This record gives sequence, structure tokens and C-alpha cells, in this order.
Amino acid sequence: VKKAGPVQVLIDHSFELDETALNRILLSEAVRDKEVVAVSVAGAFAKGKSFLMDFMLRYMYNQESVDWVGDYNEPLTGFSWRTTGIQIWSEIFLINKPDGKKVAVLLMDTQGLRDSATVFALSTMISSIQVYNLSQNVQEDDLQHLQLFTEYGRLAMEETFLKPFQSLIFLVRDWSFPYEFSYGADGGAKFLEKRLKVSGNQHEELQNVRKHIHSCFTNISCFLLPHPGLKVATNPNFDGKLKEIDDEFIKNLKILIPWLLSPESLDIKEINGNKITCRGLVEYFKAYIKIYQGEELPHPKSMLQATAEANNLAAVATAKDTYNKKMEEICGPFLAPNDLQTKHLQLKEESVKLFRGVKKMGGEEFSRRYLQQLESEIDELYIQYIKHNDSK
Ligand SMILES: Nc1nc2c(ncn2[C@@H]2O[C@H](COP(=O)(O)OP(=O)(O)O)[C@@H](O)[C@H]2O)c(=O)[nH]1
Ligand SMILES: [Mg+2]
Repeated sequence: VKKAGPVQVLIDHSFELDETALNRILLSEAVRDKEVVAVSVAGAFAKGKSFLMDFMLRYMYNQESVDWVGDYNEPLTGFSWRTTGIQIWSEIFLINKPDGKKVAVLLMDTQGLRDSATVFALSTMISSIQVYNLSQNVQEDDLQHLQLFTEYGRLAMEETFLKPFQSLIFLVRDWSFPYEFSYGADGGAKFLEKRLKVSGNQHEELQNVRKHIHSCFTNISCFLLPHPGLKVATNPNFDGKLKEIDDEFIKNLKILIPWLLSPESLDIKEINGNKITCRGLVEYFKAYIKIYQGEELPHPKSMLQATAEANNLAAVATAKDTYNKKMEEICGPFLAPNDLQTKHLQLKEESVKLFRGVKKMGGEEFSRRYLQQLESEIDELYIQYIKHNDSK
């Protein structure tokens, strides 16, 4: 049987990408060319990330049901919730957006000390929606963890107003101050604004993330969640059934999840102004994995170079597939040899023009290398189209 499930894509303290598993999930014909919403939940271990993500799964499987949260005797399944890495759900959901788009929705469960910092940075660079899962309060160490993204963001915006990151959500579990800061998004926004306010008393490097974080991220928001009740907290025989979950937690959970994942809420991954497809997103995985196998985290310039690389190679992948799709429409009857070449040269130049037309990072000399990679991979496709045409 075929069934969707969680797939380990990221695993000495070295980190390995499972390319075949990634390609199998994101390069399938149904989703490869769809623009992608990459949803991540990240943060410290044992704070309820997988639990949350399993309720997200219930919503993505029945977005239009008023009762998506589930039967109250229905056990909670999906990502295991009771080792360091990133799991993705093998069903890449195709959701109608109100504008007529079908977008692909990828869910990543990001489990993590330098190892957890690496997993947190990797998931944030890949994501378009990052749910920063925190327990009870937001503390200065929590803010500190974002400093490298701000410094990356400063270099990235030296010459454009386009922000490198999309949505970051501070999700504070087991919230402790529900009088002044109500459960939900509005109290969250009220708290986050106060917490993010610049104060002379904070260490200089933490004033820096406060000063700069909003300029790096398209949307910063904060949602305060109540404690889920004693059974969800303590019991070993607890299997996730809603009837054993505090009812104020359920009510706010039902607001949170469409707030993050409803069709109007799905933020498409975009870099340097261009929306990213599932095919393209694989290139960001492969480029970022290269710089996350050193002693410490990469420097901002190293992260910017990886974005530029992925940005160019996603352009190669698009142009190549465009040539490849149209070529197969011709080559599958039999085409006369010089006819096949005219059409090949016409089609290869079109994909060259497409590649050139993309706003790519790094500059002309940087991208000329990837132009020539594209042409070489097109020539390779063409040589094999002649040997299948000559068998006709
Ligand atoms: N205190 C508390 N525990 C929770 C909450 N949500 C889930 N849990 C419990 O936390 C335990 C481990 O959760 P898990 O999803 O594996 O956390 P993860 O490691 O961050 O993915 C389970 O017993 C859950 O029932 C919450 O909001 N507060
Ligand atoms: Mg987890």
C-alpha cells in the first residue's frame, strides 16, 4: 500500500541530505512545477512541535470541514509525538488559493547544541512560514537565535528593498500572562511588540536583532496558546484524543491552525522577487546543505552565496524543464533529422532567453557559469532525443 507519512530528509556532527527521498517527494509530476508554501515548526525539543503539526495535518486533510479538528475520541497520528534532523510529510498538499492558483504545501518537522542551531537555521532558510515554538515565555536567548538571520538579511538587502524572509511566528506554548496578554494573535502581537522594544538595558547584540528583525521578515507575528491541561502534560496513556485536552486549548488551537494555513494565509516562498516551485525548492536544500557542514554556523556572506547559487540553479531547472517538456511533445512519429534540429535550436534558445530573463542573484559573471550549465544539460537531452528518434 501507498500511504503518506513522515520522511527523514536531513540526518560525527556532520549533516547529510537524503536527495533521493527529497526528489521523490518534491519532483513528482503532480507538484514539481507548483509554487510552494514551505511550513516549518522549529524550536527546543519536547515542547509539542510534532503534536501541533499533527493537528495541522488534520486541517490540511479537511480544510473545508467545520469539524476538521477531529472526532473527540480520535487518536492523534502523523509525525511521531510520543533524534535531530528534519522530517517532511510525504503528501505535498495542493490547495486552491483564492486567486485561482493551486499551491503546493510542504510541512517540515524540525527536531533539534550546534546541531540544533544548524537544524534551526536550515529550516528557516528553506521555510516561507516558520513557527518558532517556545515554552511559557520569550527570553533573550530565544531572540539571540535569530541574530544570524538579521545579519544575513542586512547583507541581502544592501541593494534592494526586497526582504529575504517571509513569515516568522513566535508561538508561545503554555502562556503565563493571560490577563494583560490574551491568548491568541492579538495578545501575542501586544506581547511581541513589548518584548521587541529596544531598551538600553539589553546587550548590544540583542538590541541589534530588535532594531533589524522587522526589516528582514515580511511578517512577524506572535500567538499565545494556553496550557493543554494535565492529561496532555503528564499522562503516558494519553493518545491525543481531544476529549482529554483542555477546552480553552482546543478553542485557541482551532483559531491558530487556519490562521497559519488557510488558503488566504498560505505564504508562497519567494526569493529576490521570484516565487519558488517544488522543483526549485530542492535547489535551496542542496545549496544550503553545503554550508552547514563546518565547525560553526556559516557566516552571512556564505549564506548569501548559497542563496545566489540556489537562485541560479532553480532558474536552470525551470528553463531546462521548459525545453524538455516541449521537446517531448515533438519526439515522444518521426521527425526528419534537420527538422528536429531547427526545432531543437529554436527551443534551446527559448530556454536560454527564459533563463536570461530571470532576475538572478550574484551578477552577470556568476550567472554565466549557470547559463553554460543549462546549455550543456540541454545538449545532453538533445543528443538522446536523436537516438530515440533514430529508432523510429
Ligand atoms: N506542557 C505542554 N506539553 C505539551 C503541549 N503540547 C504537547 N505536549 C506534550 O509534550 C510531549 C512531547 O511533545 P512533542 O510533540 O514530541 O514535542 P516536540 O519534541 O517539540 O516535537 C507530549 O506528551 C505532548 O502531549 C503543550 O502545549 N504544553
Ligand atoms: Mg519534532
